[PDB]
Amino acid sequence: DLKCPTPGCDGSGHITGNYASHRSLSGCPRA
DNA sequence: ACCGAAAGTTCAC
DNA sequence: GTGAACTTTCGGT
Repeated sequence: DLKCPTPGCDGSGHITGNYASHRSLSGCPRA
């Protein structure tokens, strides 16, 4: 999507640290 | 069984 | 090569 489906998730970050910014449920920093 | 979240390659610059 | 990006797999309900 154009942004993570998670309301509280901004998308600028990651859990493991494989991305700096994303727009999916691929390791949402703030889920 | 279904679903939210964690997870690394990939096309584009 | 680096940079922003997603569906898959796993855990949870």
